[PDB]
Amino acid sequence: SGAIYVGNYRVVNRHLATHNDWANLVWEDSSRDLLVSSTTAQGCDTIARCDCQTGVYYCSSRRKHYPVSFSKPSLIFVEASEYYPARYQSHLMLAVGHSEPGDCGGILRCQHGVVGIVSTGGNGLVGFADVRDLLWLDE
Ligand SMILES: CSc1ncncc1CC(=O)N1CCC[C@H](C(N)=O)C1
Ligand SMILES: [Zn+2]
Repeated sequence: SGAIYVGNYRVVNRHLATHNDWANLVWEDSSRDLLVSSTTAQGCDTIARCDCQTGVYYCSSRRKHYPVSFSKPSLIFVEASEYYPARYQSHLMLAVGHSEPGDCGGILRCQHGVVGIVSTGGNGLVGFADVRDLLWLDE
């Protein structure tokens, strides 16, 4: 679990969005596993606007942060799960690192701010949904 809180927006994994997220929907994209909802309180986070390919992510299944080298955002095949059919997920970045079900929502940060959130994983890989192209989160 986990979310990004920026300005009057909350960014979550679309597959983990609550009834309240859907009732306050701003934008969602099943191909990216992202959903953004509106909030009344001002957020705590800032978003990176960069091309970093290294950073640090929070891994809730280890209660620890780990450094990662990750690929540029791209279209990646993701196997069927209870949440989605087998499909290509867009704007996804892969890295070698631990992840297990329950870790989605962990934040990836570089020196510039928030890069994205954990969205996929398996067998020593971890995949992050990029948010750096969503320029409207800042205004
Ligand atoms: C950190 S998630 C994880 N980690 C390790 N092993 C399995 C997983 C589970 C996983 O990859 N998915 C299930 C939930 C929907 C995800 C999606 N974005 O389509 C795909
Ligand atoms: Zn950066």
